[PDB]
Amino acid sequence: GLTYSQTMELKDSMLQLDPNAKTWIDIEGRPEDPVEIAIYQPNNGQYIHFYREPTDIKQFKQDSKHSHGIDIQDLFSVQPGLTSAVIESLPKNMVLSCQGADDIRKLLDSQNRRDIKLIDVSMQKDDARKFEDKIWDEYKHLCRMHTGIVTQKKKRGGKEEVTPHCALLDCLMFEAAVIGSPQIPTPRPVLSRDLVFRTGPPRVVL
Ligand SMILES: [Ca+2]
Ligand SMILES: [Zn+2]
Repeated sequence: GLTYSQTMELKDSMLQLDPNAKTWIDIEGRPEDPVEIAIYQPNNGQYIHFYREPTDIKQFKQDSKHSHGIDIQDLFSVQPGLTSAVIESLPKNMVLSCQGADDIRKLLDSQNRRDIKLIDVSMQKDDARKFEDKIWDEYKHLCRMHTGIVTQKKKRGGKEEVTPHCALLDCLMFEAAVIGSPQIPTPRPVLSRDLVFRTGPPRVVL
């Protein structure tokens, strides 16, 4: 799990969030086995974003192919235990905005955070992604984990290749849809990379 200095840094980093500010939350993966979480405050730009290795490899392969496009191999070096640690430290009675609340509600309740309230902004699914292309054009550098091809079924038949779903860029584009343009304030990560990923192997000497 997390060490001591680590945990204290995580808690300090999160205090950078304004407990009364508008805050989006989005996850990828099922709520019992999430693989990517983002918590984003558009007014000040601050976001908490991290990953988790799945326990169910089979369901993970389907989500990779039909939702997030993450390669399981790229999750082998994430820091364990962040999901429970972050959820435990969220401010009391915080009000979070989301696009579809049912799975997030289950995740939060599973961690005994029934005090956190959810506002389902309830945009139609295409409207919610109006600014998808613009947000990837501008912010792709903020998450490079979505490497695989993603296809989804259309209701009225057939399938199509779509842009992969990223918890972070989904928050950014949902804010863009609400404000009617991609001109959100500059987003900035609150977590250091060393809290998100295990220390990598030593660099190759080139
Ligand atoms: Ca999403
Ligand atoms: Zn992502």
